[PDB]
Amino acid sequence: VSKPHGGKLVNRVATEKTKEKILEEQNEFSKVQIREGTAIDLENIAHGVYSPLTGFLRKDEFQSVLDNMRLPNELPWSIPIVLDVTEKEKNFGEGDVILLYYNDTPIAKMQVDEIYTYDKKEFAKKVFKTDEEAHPGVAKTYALGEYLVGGEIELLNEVPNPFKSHTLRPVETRALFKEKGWETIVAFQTRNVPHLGHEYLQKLALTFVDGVFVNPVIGKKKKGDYKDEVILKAYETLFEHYYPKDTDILATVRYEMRYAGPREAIHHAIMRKNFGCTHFIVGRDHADYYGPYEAQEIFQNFPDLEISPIFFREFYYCKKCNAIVHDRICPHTSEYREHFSGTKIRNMIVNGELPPEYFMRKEVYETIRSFENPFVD
Amino acid sequence: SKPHGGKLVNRVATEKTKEKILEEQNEFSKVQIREGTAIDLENIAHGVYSPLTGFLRKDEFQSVLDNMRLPNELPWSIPIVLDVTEKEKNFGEGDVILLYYNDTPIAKMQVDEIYTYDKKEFAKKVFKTDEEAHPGVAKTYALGEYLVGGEIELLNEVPNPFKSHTLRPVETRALFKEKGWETIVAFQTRNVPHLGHEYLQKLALTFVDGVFVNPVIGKKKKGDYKDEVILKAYETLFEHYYPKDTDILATVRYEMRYAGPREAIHHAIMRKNFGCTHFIVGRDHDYYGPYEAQEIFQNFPDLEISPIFFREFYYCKKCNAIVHDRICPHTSEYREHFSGTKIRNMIVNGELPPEYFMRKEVYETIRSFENPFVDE
Ligand SMILES: [Ca+2]
Ligand SMILES: [Ca+2]
Ligand SMILES: [Ca+2]
Ligand SMILES: [Zn+2]
Ligand SMILES: [Zn+2]
Repeated sequence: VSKPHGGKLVNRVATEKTKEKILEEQNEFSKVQIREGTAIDLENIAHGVYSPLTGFLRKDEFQSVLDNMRLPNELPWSIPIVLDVTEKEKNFGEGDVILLYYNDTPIAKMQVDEIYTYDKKEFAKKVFKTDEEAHPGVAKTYALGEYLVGGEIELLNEVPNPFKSHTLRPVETRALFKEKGWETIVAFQTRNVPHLGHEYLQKLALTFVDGVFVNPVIGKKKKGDYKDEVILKAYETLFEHYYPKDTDILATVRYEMRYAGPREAIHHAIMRKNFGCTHFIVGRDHADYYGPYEAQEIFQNFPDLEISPIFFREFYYCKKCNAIVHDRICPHTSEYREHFSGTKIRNMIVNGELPPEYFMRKEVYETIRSFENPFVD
Repeated sequence: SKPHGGKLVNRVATEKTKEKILEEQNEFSKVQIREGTAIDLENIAHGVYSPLTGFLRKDEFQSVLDNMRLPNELPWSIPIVLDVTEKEKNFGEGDVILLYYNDTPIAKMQVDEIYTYDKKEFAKKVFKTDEEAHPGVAKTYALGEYLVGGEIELLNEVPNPFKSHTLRPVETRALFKEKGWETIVAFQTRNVPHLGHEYLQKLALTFVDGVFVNPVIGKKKKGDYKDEVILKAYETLFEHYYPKDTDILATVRYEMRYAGPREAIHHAIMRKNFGCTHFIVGRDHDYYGPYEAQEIFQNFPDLEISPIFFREFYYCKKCNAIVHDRICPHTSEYREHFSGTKIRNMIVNGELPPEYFMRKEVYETIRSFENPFVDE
């Protein structure tokens, strides 16, 4: 079985009685405006996706994840979940109860345990292994406010979720896995439609794992990216036409990527552990500044993670062997070899090209096409 | 990587020894042997049957029957014996005799003992049945009433059209070492490669250094591939689809007994002597179960060659790949199971095998032969 990171699955969803009280006096508490990513962090805290966390890191915890990728008690935790405010936005003090607003929506109530300062260069360097402003995460770290705020939270509202019905929470996914008699579950994280390489990895894992938990991540989109609804419906087509039934589950999680590379891959595994997964597929270049095998290399420092990473050797499609192969068993030259790249396959479709069937399933392509505009913007 | 019994046997007579024995064949009694026995003689003499240096005596014959092991407990499952009738027994114990295939002296033999046997016990213990319809049972009954044990010395081989491909254990071992191979997996066959065969061999290559493909030359039936077709088809396959220094091809001559699981052990022993560390055991290796050939290896933990059993696989015409039921949901019409007999029948009937059954270049190589098949 998979135990929740830290021992118990966290739940911070405020009770209807607690929600009514706080919202009856919104204007008496200090209101702090948060970004959407922080609003998503809050729902991940409240539904146990971030177990054991019950709020935003305090100073001791924050410095510990920076220096060691572990909490003070040595439990693995690699991605700082913090709340920042500028001098002018700090309309509260330690010991105060504050309300975090996304736009005009009260997202959560927070008990301010501690207000502290930090070194943005140290923050940037230890998390992303670089302090170059060109790095997106470094830039977002420098834009942070001067003060971080720690303390336990309680969720009052979620950001509107067009895909609520797919957004199963850890308590539901765990009950579902057991519902299906799965003892081992392998997680596959993605932000793209499935191509044949992704199907190969998932079915490879099925030969020593009971089921696959495909977990599309809902986050900020870039122009040219597949619409989440396209990704969802594409996978539903893939399973119906190519997967045995009761061998896969599709559920979505919301999460704003930090692009901290190998340090973020550990965070990804922790999230999937809490969803109930015992294994986690780690692809190359997970989360320009990080090497392809860096995200696999870091797991050697966490033998106490209690979620088994799965590393796959390099494979490609050969147009002479007519099969997914690897260099050991294929003598064919570069023209015959087709390496899988979701980005290149995505660019074919944007450019009016048909992906060959060794890149994408016929029915998957026709589902993507069934959309007037599959991509954002 | 060590020969069964400890050391590689060699019973090939030196040319000075051979000549002196052939200068006056007059002195020795002549005994006419069947071709299959002549094949057994060259397998003895080139170490394919190590530790055996000749035909088994009584104590060894009975032990193989009862325990599938020699008196010293070394695994040996197939008796290698020489049979003569009362009329053919123009010799006694202690005599030196000459074994002849037609007018060719195949070997010189020192007779240790002449003993009798129970043909029904023989047939039953080896083949698990005494049904005369069983080919091996009938050939056991046609054996002469006397078996003859003793060490042999080979003087000639029956003509071999495939001599150049019939590398002996001492040269295969030197070749495995020359290619830096530490582990070697044997794949025995009597058919052309289809994509299932290639799948298995390349699967093994992911955890062994190289593959030793070993076509077995024996009696043919009407409709069988000619052995030169099989060989040329494999050299076409390797050249077009295998990396260099991952495959070796060599032939061994051997007449099947059809003893099922008991012969699979004997097959693995032969490949051990050739230098292999692993041995692929195909299903149904008539009267025996498909997994029995795999079940028997449990009783031989000391065999020192590792059997390799593979899970069921087939080609799916919707997945467009070799898969297995665990990962494929599609119904029977999309599933193509690999049968060497079905694929061979197609070619005999003038049909083109789909490329998911047989490589394009392999089929073209088979086509290059005007009469690829054996005719009665
Ligand atoms: Ca700042
Ligand atoms: Ca005697
Ligand atoms: Ca008889
Ligand atoms: Zn190839
Ligand atoms: Zn299929």
